[PDB]
Amino acid sequence: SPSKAVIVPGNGGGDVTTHGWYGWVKKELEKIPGFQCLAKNMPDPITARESIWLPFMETELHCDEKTIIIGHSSGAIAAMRYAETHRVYAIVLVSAYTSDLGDENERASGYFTRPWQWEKIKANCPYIVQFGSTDDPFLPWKEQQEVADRLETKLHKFTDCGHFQNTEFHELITVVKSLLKVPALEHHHHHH
Repeated sequence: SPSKAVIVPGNGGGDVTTHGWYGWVKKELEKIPGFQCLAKNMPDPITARESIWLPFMETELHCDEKTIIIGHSSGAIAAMRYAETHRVYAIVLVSAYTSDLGDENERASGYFTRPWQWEKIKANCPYIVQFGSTDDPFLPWKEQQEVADRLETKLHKFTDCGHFQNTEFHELITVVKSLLKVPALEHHHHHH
């Protein structure tokens, strides 16, 4: 049973409470009786180092087996790596990808220095939902598709949402509410 949602933003100095759609979503989720939504500015906001973000997610955002982690861009990457070694109720990935995109700041994060442990993630997180747009100026659809295929995510594919940098996100609320009802699990494939 999920007790809270935690928002892990993409990299950048923007204050999480007033940048992008994080704040609006947090307020909408807080309208749900008995629910909570945590969103805090991340340590090392620019480079989003894995060695910094994951420990923060564990002790400061208290990401556990009763948490729905909503990760955006770098935050989606962080949630995926987090799920390789931690059990989580669900992860909602917004604008996920798989490589450093040949970008030095992405490489500096340390998230892409080795292959993705897809099966471990799939085993540690029963519900993986994904939002992605084919017109994302930052990411090649191929990589968003790779995440969808390897994690067998429930994909919400759009064509005009870019990198999801608007201020409201109703569809995300609908997803979180569906997760709170604990939907029936779909037939997936787990391997060694």
